[PDB]
Amino acid sequence: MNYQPTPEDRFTFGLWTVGWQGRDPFGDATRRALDPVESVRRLAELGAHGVTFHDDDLIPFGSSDSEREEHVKRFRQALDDTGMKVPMATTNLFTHPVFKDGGFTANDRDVRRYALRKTIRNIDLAVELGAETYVAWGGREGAESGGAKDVRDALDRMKEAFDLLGEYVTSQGYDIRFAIEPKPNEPRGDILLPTVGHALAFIERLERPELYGVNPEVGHEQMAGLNFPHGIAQALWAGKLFHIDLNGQNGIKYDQDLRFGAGDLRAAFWLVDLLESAGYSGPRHFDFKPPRTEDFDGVWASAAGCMRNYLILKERAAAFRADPEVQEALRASRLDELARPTAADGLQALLDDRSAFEEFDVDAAAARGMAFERLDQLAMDHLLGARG
Amino acid sequence: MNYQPTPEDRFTFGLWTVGWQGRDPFGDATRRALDPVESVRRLAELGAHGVTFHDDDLIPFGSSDSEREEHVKRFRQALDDTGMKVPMATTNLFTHPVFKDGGFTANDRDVRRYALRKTIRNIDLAVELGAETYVAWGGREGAESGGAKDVRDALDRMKEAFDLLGEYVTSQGYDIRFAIEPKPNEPRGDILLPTVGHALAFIERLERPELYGVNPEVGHEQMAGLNFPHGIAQALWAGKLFHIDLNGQNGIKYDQDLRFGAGDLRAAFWLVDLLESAGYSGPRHFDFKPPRTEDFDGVWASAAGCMRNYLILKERAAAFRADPEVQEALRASRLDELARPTAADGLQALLDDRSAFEEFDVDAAAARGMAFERLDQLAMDHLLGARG
Amino acid sequence: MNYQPTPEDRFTFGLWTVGWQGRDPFGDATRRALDPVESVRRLAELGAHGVTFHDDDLIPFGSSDSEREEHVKRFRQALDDTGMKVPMATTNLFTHPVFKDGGFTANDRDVRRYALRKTIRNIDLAVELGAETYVAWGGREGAESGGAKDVRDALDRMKEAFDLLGEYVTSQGYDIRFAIEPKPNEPRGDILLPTVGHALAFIERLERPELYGVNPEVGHEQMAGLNFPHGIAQALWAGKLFHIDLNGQNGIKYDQDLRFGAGDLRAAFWLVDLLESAGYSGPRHFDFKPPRTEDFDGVWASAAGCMRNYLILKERAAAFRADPEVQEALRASRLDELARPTAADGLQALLDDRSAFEEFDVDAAAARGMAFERLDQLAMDHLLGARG
Amino acid sequence: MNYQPTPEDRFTFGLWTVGWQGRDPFGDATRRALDPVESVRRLAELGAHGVTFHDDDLIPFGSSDSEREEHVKRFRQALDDTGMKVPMATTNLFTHPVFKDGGFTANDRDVRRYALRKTIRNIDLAVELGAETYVAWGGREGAESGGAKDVRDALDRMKEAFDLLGEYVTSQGYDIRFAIEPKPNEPRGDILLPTVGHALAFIERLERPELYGVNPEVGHEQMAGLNFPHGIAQALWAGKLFHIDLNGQNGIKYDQDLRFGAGDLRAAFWLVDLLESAGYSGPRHFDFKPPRTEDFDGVWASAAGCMRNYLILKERAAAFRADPEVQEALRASRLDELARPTAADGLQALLDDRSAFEEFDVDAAAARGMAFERLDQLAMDHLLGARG
Ligand SMILES: OC[C@@H](O)[C@@H](O)[C@H](O)[C@@H](O)CO
Ligand SMILES: OC[C@@H](O)[C@@H](O)[C@H](O)[C@@H](O)CO
Ligand SMILES: OC[C@@H](O)[C@@H](O)[C@H](O)[C@@H](O)CO
Ligand SMILES: OC[C@@H](O)[C@@H](O)[C@H](O)[C@@H](O)CO
Ligand code: NI
Ligand code: NI
Ligand code: NI
Ligand code: NI
Ligand code: NI
Ligand code: NI
Ligand code: NI
Ligand code: NI
Ligand code: NI
Ligand code: NI
Ligand code: NI
Ligand code: NI
Repeated sequence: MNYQPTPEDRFTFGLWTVGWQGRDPFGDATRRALDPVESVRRLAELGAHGVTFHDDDLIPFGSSDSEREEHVKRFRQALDDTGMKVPMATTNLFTHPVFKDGGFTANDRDVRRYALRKTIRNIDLAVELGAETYVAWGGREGAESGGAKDVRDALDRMKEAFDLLGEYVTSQGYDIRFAIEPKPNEPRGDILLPTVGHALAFIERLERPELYGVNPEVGHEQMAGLNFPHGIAQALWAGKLFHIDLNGQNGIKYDQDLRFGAGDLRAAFWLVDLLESAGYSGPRHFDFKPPRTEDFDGVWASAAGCMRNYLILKERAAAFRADPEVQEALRASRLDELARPTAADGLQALLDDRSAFEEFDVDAAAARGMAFERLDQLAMDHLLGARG
Repeated sequence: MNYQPTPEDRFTFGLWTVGWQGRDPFGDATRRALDPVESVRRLAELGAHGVTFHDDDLIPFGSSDSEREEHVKRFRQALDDTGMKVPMATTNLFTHPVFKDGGFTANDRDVRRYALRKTIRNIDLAVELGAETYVAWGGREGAESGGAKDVRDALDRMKEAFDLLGEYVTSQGYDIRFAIEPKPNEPRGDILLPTVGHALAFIERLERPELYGVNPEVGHEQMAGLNFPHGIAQALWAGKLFHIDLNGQNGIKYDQDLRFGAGDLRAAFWLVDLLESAGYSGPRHFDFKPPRTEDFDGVWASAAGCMRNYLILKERAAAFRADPEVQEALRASRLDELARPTAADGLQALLDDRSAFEEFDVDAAAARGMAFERLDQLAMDHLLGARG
Repeated sequence: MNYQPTPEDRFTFGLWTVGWQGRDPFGDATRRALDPVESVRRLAELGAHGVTFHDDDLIPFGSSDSEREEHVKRFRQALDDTGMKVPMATTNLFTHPVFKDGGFTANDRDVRRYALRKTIRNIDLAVELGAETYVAWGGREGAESGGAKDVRDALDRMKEAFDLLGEYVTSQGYDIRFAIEPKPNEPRGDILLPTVGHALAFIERLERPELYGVNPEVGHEQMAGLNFPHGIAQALWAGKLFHIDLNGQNGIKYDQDLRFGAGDLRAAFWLVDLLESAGYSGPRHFDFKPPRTEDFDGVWASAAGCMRNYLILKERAAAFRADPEVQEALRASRLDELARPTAADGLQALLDDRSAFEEFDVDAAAARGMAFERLDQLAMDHLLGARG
Repeated sequence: MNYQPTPEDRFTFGLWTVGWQGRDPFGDATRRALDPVESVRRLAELGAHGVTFHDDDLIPFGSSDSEREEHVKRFRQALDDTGMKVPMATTNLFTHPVFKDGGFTANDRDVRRYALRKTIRNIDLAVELGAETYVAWGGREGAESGGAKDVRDALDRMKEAFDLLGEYVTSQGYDIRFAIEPKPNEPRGDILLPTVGHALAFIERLERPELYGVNPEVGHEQMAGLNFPHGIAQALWAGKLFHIDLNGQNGIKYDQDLRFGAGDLRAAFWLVDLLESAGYSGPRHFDFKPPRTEDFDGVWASAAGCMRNYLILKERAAAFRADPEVQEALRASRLDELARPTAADGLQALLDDRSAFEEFDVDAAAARGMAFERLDQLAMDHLLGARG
């Protein structure tokens, strides 16, 4: 009846999303560049809550300290005129040829130091604009060949970089946290910290782990054929879901960055169900690319579609959970038992419990059906709005 | 000239590998069952160091405490007669219908308790036989549909199970460590802790993390299209590579379990180079399946091939690293710089270093070629034994 | 409001689908065997139109000519009592160990001859029961290693087999056509004629091409990451879609055989839209497996779900095409122009047409947006029943 | 001992390969543009036989008929000075924004006509330069969404385009054949005629099928997880392998275009074995991209590596086939029987042959091992130069 977004929904977009000119590895741009100020105004009209940026999206690379000031001021004025917020910022450590072998893990030491300085500079700006999260996507960290990169040394350099950024943030007294964005490949043959799991594990080896979280992207985990909602559940379980990138992907292939809802629709439904059920309160950020076949009217239609699909799925997931028939099916499938401790009675009690082994009727238990197909069809009926 | 394995190479095989009867989802067995005693004798003849087992491989499910004693005694006699060792053992929590929805994370609480008791029983046996590592492969932990499993609750149950096993081991004063074996899918649609990264991250949330490591399998990470050597490098970096399963896999599809060397040959080369360079001293365990097209002579030929390929790759990786031309190429590609700290001088020094940003010549640095293709061709020449 | 199937919908199921006992490569069966007579009765109750079978599903392998007669008679009586039809039949050339290296392309000549005799025998039975289509799924035709199979010779043997079957059918004056079912892998490492394209190309080299078509399966093309609806469109374009296997698959991994609607939901929508738009009049056959987690109530629920999902998607696809707003969007995206000939005026006229090259305004044409995102969102809104 | 290529080896390179500037979807170019004349000279020095080009690689888009003449003349002079040949040419129907929705299958009719005129113009030039094959890679033919393209209409337009090109070639009396290059995806979400199979099937529906063949690329079939050598075997079987694109790819992900030999090494070995065994006499064309990490010395090293790897594999494949031990193993695995007709005796004789069914000992046949693992290890030993 009404799927109109309002800033309360916390939907955000990166400047580079709706601003993508359409240049791909086999073709030239199909759209002219958008001035960040226009993007803010257009996104505000659509019901967006805010925007995000890479340093290089806002301030052209090589800009003087004076041109830099002018670009920030214009942007700040657009934010003030629209009420749009800037909850997240990041660094571009992948476009310029100097980062061809990476930023934080480039083999060249001078490049690694430059990467850190470029990042620190943008952290100051991020804080100025009010960002609460600083994302790091090591797109160029990795290799196409085995001897080019000693991964153990690379991880030492990656840890060193993140520890220094942590030391900087704490010495300046900033209220900002970091979020690592994993991706398995593209543009490098293999990228370091390829999935949410690898990123979470790496974080536990940092000096101040409390300052780091993860920024998973639906399409990235799907490029490894992984179950996105499951990955998000593990991140939440560890208390590390600081931010999230929403989009669509059609299986294992190049990173498509389709609008949210496109790609794996059922996974989108399960993702929304999880985010809403867990009470995730961070931004619902869309990192997508309106296909190069579109003109500007098509880009705004695509962006609007991102928000619309999230809202439709939110309604359907809510109806699913509130349905008494579904609550009954969840009990029939023993989801209630899954939430109860296996042995709150303790180890010794379990060892002495003859009902757990000596007298356990394995055949009777094995004959119990899980009733998962009925439950899944109810989920399907809810998603399609076909409940009879 | 000589690629003959000896027990010093630490090559091991699971009883279920060479003993696989050939039953697959579309066909009946093509080979008769092997008596574990024959397998030990045959493997000892081939130069193997030891064997591994699931409880159910050694003692048929449902066996009485007396039949259990006889099976262990026969096995023990074969080990004594051959000098074969048993460095690792594991539990079968996947074959019996009772584990259709998992063991440690089954929705049914009584099944979870049974899973733990079955495991504890085999841990005692493992220690008796001298195993240093106890592997856990949660093959049935997961789902085919989204509502069937609440992943956060499932992870709570998985943690609970592993913590209890840790409490047991420490209360008995055993000298045994655990290793979690990840797998992304099959037999479940999606399996919990799908990759080495997810497993490493989970371990950091256990009560006694020092007791747990990972047991990665080449084919499993490859089923997610991940770079196995990179994953192993991260495990070593974290000091968690307790054991390893070697085999072959041809890309993203069902788990093939080809003999080691088959599948991705170059990845096999890089894996061996890494294991030997890092000084991994654990067993080189083969978890493979001789294809159902083979008779018994073909199974022993396949097992022998596993060891032969490891030894050939070991020689080639050693020649590669010792080659002065390669050492020169490694420096040309700046691998030496990758190993040097980015900023041992500290944060403040980096911030004040004008050569790192203000006066950094980005164009000059960007113009430096990495020389990675030459290095990779030298690696190729070494692998193929074609160095001119 | 009403998604109840009736025999008019032409929904069919293989005996081996609802009859799958749940045995997978890592576990024993979780359900007892179903008597084909019970399956027919249960499927008739659900609204099914008919069933299909492999010879070995109906007559246990090794059965005497007398036991064979009894099995057929019982089955025939169930068909008569329910009004169920048998539109398709096939041969099991994959379960028995003798077919470990294939049937029609086994390296052993005696096995190939046996494969043909086994097939011919079942063709006679198929005709007797009224089947119009005879499917061939060469599940064991292929290899795990490169030297094991010379593919050119294998294709010669595959052609030889199919030509002989064609000669048999025509000499007996039967009214039956063949349909080749492609699959890229599993149970073999690589299967011959891996996709719909390969199968269509092979057919054009047979002696009587008019007798052969294809029987694509949604999950099989998806195991190669291919777009199923596109593949079906090519089959229809060539006039070769004789039959179709419907199910669900979650990307590139083992063949899941989920119920139809599960897996890639959007692809299911586009498939139904295409089948209904093209006027496909053959059976809507479900080749799926109710997950081993289910008891018998779960299998019937899963089968019912197959039909329900098809009917829901059919309604949504129909609403999409009938929507004036959609018809308007289709014109805005120039689908009408795609259907008009590029050069009905002829080659010479095109060469002399200056508006086609010399005076063609490429920049103006390039600036036209395709309006594909708006069209796709309308499709999404229709699928979810969210049209405002 | 000597892997130096000479023009007799027929190795060719596209101008766009060694000339790739390194621009990818996330970064700017890392190398300056190469003048085609320099590329010809450098490639001739390396032992190459010839080069190939897209119209737009040789003549900048938008060039006047006079600038066009100058570019061709300079190129012609470089060919004369080096003795380099031009065996293949193709059209660029993917870079310019006008082709954003395709060339031959664009929804806009005026674009389709323009695509044909652009192609015809380059065919004339190709003939002038002596090309025997004209390749067509429909990189933009396809879609990202289901409603954007009616595939049946698209195939009608694709057929119409190719038929017109055939009519043109025959009316001009040219001695040139066409080769369709399939690719499953990238840059479009899904590309029409996604694999070698689909392309072969489509060709059989053209007016003059004898004029069309296929130009498969190793990395493209691998992006669908298909077995390249198997696909090539089917193309040869149909007498349609007119040309071939050689490169390397690491599984299912974006198109990497690694140098030949890199990626799947074993598949490269089996490919060379097949091409040399079948007597393929066309060019060995490399369609690869030297990684953006390299400077110009790295690009020439990468190109040289393509040829070197082919020559090493050629030697190893030859040694494998000539090895008496291997010839013996091939007979043990019954490859000789695979080449013998299944029933040269005819249908009736087969039906009356009791040894084929009634008296066939299935158990005895089933017990015969295929000896495939031994054969494969011999292949492995040969590839690695480790034959004892
Ligand atoms: O694949 C590109 C990646 O998703 C990128 O867009 C990051 O999200 C961004 O650079 C960090 O915010
Ligand atoms: O895919 C099967 C898995 O690899 C299994 O064989 C484990 O390795 C074993 O159960 C634990 O040791
Ligand atoms: O992957 C199994 C395949 O789908 C099989 O079930 C065929 O459809 C059947 O044997 C022919 O009808
Ligand atoms: O993926 C790009 C494709 O391989 C292209 O390079 C073609 O080969 C060429 O355009 C035709 O010759
Ligand atoms: Ni992304
Ligand atoms: Ni992405
Ligand atoms: Ni992102
Ligand atoms: Ni395994
Ligand atoms: Ni495995
Ligand atoms: Ni394993
Ligand atoms: Ni199937
Ligand atoms: Ni299937
Ligand atoms: Ni099927
Ligand atoms: Ni290509
Ligand atoms: Ni390519
Ligand atoms: Ni190509």
